[PDB]
Amino acid sequence: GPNYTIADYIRDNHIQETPVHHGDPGSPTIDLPVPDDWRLLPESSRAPYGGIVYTQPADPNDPPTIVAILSKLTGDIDPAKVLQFAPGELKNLPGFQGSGDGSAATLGGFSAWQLGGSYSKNGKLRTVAQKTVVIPSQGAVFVLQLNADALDDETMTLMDAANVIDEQTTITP
Repeated sequence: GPNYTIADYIRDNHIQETPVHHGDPGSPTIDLPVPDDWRLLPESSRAPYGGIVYTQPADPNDPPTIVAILSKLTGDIDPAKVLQFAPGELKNLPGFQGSGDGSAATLGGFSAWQLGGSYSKNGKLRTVAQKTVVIPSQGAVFVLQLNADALDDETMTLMDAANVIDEQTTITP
């Protein structure tokens, strides 16, 4: 894609990135709320740091989901640059249609960025949203991404939960 992404920033600055899993020593404790009619997702390929899934999907093989990804960055890291380039990933999605590059946000005292829009996948319109939180810690910068994704016709269901996830998720270093 044409837009500069967090992945590009990590590459172009020789920053080491490693995945983080629940219980890793020295990692922050991050708990997502589980709204009514949603259920916890365990850690998996599709949900690296777990997430939540909607239990009454229109398509049981394609339910609304909000997944967490937690990475650990070490090296010469500017946390503000992670947030500056957070919009690139979504803006590079096939057929992405947005309402700007998002806006600044916070979570647990840590700076963040959130944006959303629609995109096309396999001839189906989807709603997507992403909140990125930078979590500077002992000798590293952790990056949390909360990725919401659902079919267009389930936008309201998705974003009602995403608003709760984006606001009530707790971060304890």
